[PDB]
Amino acid sequence: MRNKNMSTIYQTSATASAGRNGVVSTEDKLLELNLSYPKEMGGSGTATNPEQLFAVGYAACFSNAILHVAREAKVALKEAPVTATVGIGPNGQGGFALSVALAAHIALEDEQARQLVTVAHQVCPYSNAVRGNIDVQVSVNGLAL
Amino acid sequence: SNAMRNKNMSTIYQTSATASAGRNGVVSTEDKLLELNLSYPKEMGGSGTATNPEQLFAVGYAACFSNAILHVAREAKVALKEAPVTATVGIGPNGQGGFALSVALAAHIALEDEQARQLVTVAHQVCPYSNAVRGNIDVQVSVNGLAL
Repeated sequence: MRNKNMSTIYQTSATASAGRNGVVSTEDKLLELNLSYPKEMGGSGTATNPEQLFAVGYAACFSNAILHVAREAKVALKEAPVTATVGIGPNGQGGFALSVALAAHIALEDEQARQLVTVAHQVCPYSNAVRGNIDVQVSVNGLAL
Repeated sequence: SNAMRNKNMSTIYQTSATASAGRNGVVSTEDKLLELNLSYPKEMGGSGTATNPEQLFAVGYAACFSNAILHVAREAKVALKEAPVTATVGIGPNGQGGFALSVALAAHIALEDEQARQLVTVAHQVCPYSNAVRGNIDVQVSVNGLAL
């Protein structure tokens, strides 16, 4: 099954107590941030927020996954720029939902690029986490997957 | 998974970020509110000098879930001054050639027993990160040391 972490290779942890409006940090204090509401949600937009954090994390994870598959395919790829776009809105059941698009730009003939990025979307742990909940809109060199 | 409980019916807020990861990677939001360097952790072949997506997920989920608890408490007019949440995020191989995350959310709150179970249970239904991972990650939620 694509969901079971069968053996933990790396573990981290973080604590927050003021939700979207205060501090959050990894317990080892390696990553420490102030959070605030964006202007769109009535805030100052003076700091980051969980949607941005998810965008940054997923872009990074997906980029890493593409570079991983490239390595395994012995395809020299210097960079794998990924732009992640994350939205939030109400789900109509009283909760909230995320929407995600991922746009990868890769220096390979398009069918080869599609093959790499398609495999990467299978192996990426953020993709595995959200599969079936978020229909992630993935494109490669401007073409929809 | 439940696609309907994760339908964004009207976007309140949208944001973008672009990563050129690997090592030594960088990632930035389009508005520059967040600019970070990236590293693989030492446990996964890297230098662990900068941040990584599991840290980013831990921070995001801890904050989102703390907020969800505060949100429901407010709706319930249950006085909470704060809602401490520790999110623990692990990564390892799945059986199929990819990787999967494990998540635990430990709330440490001034409310107890079945009232607390009820409140944090609602929070876990409302929280957008919880809706995003439902069924895929068996998120291990606890309140004051006790399973949800």
